[PDB]
Amino acid sequence: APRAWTPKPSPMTTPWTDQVPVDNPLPEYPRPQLTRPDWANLNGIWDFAVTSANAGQPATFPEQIRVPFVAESALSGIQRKITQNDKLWYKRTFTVPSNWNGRRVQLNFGASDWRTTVWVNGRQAGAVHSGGYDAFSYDVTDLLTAGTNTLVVSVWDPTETGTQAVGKQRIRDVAPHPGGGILYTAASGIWQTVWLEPTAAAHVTRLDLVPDPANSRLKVTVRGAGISGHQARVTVSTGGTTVGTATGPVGTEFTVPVPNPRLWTPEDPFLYDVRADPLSGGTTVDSVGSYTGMRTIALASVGGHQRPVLNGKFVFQTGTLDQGYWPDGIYTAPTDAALRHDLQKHKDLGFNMVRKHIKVEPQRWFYWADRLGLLVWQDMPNMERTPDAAARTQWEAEYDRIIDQHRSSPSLVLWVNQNEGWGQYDQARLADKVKAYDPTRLVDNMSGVNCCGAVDGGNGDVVDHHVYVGPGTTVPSATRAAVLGEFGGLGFKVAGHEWYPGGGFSYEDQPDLAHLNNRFVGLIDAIREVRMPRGLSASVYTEITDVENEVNGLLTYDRQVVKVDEARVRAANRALIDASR
Ligand SMILES: OC[C@@H](O)[C@@H]1NC[C@H](O)[C@H]1O
Ligand SMILES: [Mg+2]
Repeated sequence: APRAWTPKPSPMTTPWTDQVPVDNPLPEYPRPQLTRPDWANLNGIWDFAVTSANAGQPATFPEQIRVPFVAESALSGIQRKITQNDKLWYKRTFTVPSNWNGRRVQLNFGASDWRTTVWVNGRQAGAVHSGGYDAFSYDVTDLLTAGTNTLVVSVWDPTETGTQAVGKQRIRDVAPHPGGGILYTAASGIWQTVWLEPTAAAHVTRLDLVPDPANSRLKVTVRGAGISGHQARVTVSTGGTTVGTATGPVGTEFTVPVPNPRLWTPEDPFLYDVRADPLSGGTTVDSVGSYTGMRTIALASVGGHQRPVLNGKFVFQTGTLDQGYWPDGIYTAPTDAALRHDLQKHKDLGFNMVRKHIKVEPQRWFYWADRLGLLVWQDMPNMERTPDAAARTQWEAEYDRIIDQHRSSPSLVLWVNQNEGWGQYDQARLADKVKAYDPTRLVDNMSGVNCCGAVDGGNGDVVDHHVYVGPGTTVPSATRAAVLGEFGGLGFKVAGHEWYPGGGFSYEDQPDLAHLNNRFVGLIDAIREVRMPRGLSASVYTEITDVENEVNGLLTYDRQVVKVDEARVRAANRALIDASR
């Protein structure tokens, strides 16, 4: 028997640290934009081991871990530093619901950092998966028994010693300490829900729902496994009202009417239900639920300046930098309420945008931005240094998968390919590649071309400066809108709510909360009165929460304290948005 699972005191307590279930944490459906009623959540207490990197499966698993929290986190019950010379081993038993008899069974991982190998009942389930930010799945039907099944997963993660996408993760001793700067605790292992679902053999794996409200229609591509010879019926509805339906070919775009569309905006994030049914004749072979928000994003020349236009109209995108870090969970928010809290706070403070910083969150995060009405800018997580040929192939493969996994999100409107030159290469080529791969989103070739040795490819849709404290003097070009991809960074150490007392740093330390509030609102007023009329179209305020010793959140790292006067910040942001309109 392994050492029984043991909770670990968290470095800071969030409102939800003590709210995490033991046996079924993160219970919510993990893929809310492609749904079926039948599923089973495999989160909870697994047996666990740490071996050397090249070890095979251990004969004994001596410990237990709480999936899906990384080994570095307190919530995992392990809370240990994991190096490139280590490998994580997970094992649990599971039963298949008997009502799934006669269906295929898919085993789904939302994410696992970095290189994951999976065995079901001793048999490798499929190819090793490399990449810490993209979901992956195996068809495990043929490997199952009617009895107790065993699932074993190995996960190797070299963090920054590897050539792979890592973002802010660095190999760090886990106990709070000073002097880590803007890089934080690493995240190794399974960090998003693991689950099972039954499917017909021929089944939908992906929906690409592309709003075309100007043409009162939804562009749909139904994709999947074994269905390429079929038609598909796609229906758009709201409540009990059918809005439109069409039958078209699987794997090729076709349109479904959406007459008199109600548009998705941050102010009114209206969502329509969507159902997709691959058909043989009139026989439904599979059926998935989904949704869409009817919105477009593009560039246009407005009042003499290139501007990003939402549904054909310019609105200023006033956002925060959001790094997705948790003191208790590291990469994984302790509960769904915790995950969405950070986005709710954006809304409370009058922001209409979020830049998710060199991290891709789970699908439920995109669902929350979709529902709450925030524009999303998505960074591709960077590599730690210049890639060699294999590293480039791998990074591009990851990015392709991340793009393909988010095509239907209304919130997502912009891709940030690279950040401040980190691991930079092929700046112009990657901008064109991403735009061609997802032309209904904006593309940012490089964030912070004004600084840091970052090379501007010269293309993509935006010229993106990082200016601290800011807001600087970025102006659009004839071809590109001007954005402030980072600014602000105002620090304040809140006693009782410091990850490491006295450890905090920022781009400008404030002596008290009155100073922080005045200085913050002065930045937003500057943008409203001077920079936006001169061509600035978006700004990203660093940052939504403190992270480790970077104490420039609007919120403390534990989410316990809102440092700013919410009514004042909301009023400044709303004034900016209103003025832009
Ligand atoms: O750590 C957050 C922010 O202050 C950092 N500014 C420079 C980098 O682009 C960002 O990571
Ligand atoms: Mg990692």
